[PDB]
Amino acid sequence: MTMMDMNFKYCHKIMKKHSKSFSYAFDLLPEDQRKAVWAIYAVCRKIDDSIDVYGDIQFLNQIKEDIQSIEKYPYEYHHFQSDRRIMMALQHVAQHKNIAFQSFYNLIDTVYKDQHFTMFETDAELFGYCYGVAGTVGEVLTPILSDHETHQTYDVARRLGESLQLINILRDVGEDFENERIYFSKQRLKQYEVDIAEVYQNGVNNHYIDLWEYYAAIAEKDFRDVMDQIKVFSIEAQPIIELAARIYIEILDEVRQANYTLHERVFVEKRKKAKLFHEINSKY
Ligand SMILES: O[C@]1(c2ccc(-c3ccccc3)cc2)CN2CCC1CC2
Repeated sequence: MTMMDMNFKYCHKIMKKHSKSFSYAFDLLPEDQRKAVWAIYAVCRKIDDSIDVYGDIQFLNQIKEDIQSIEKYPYEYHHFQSDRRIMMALQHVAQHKNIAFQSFYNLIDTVYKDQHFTMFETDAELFGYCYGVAGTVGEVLTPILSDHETHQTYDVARRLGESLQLINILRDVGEDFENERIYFSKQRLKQYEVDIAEVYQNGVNNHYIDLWEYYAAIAEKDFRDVMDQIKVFSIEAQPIIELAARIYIEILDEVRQANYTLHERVFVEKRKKAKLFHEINSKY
């Protein structure tokens, strides 16, 4: 292994550790593309996990400064302040591909603001959060997953990212509540007569299920609109993106099967991921 191979292998480790779903699908990309995905994904994870290193913004600021150095001087040698392996890999990618730097900065800004989290008043605020933490990730991946990007390409990738974040929220209601976070909006909770603390204590009820299903219907519609526009992506990436999206959306059925439990994290087992691969592979 070369030094740079070592950097990418580490990025792969971070991706596979965090998400078996996205690693299962994106590891099927041609080598140069999967490596680029690993690096971008790893940067986004490090940003997501940054505050708890010390308990403050120090590491996040270092990551931002590193990315800024890459943007301004992609062909110069940098003494990176954050995680050198990840930044070396990102810089390698940036030397070869268009990186939407402002999308990283939007992600970083969203993570900083999350320090001062208060519940979202409206769904518009929740969806703004989904953009910041996940639509941004779609935007940064866009040039890796398409041959000739247009506004449409970014729009579809951004929509997919946001759909996936809403699925993540729908899987994690219980664990998020334990961590003093509720992502359903105050308006929708009031409309549906749902109190998450009360449901965590007492179990689901029809009010909670109707609320959960309200958001699930949004994620599902967005998913279908993405599939309908899958041809924005490169021929090689199309079945891979369909696989990633389908593996993730299968989580919704897993929640339903587990009676919407707030007390464990449901999952799509590897064998079911493979079943989805076969169903897609046969279609392509
Ligand atoms: O990191 C996320 C992600 C967001 C977006 C894409 C994407 C993949 C391909 C095309 C467009 C978007 C992948 C992963 C954001 N969030 C929910 C799911 C995972 C984990 C936390």
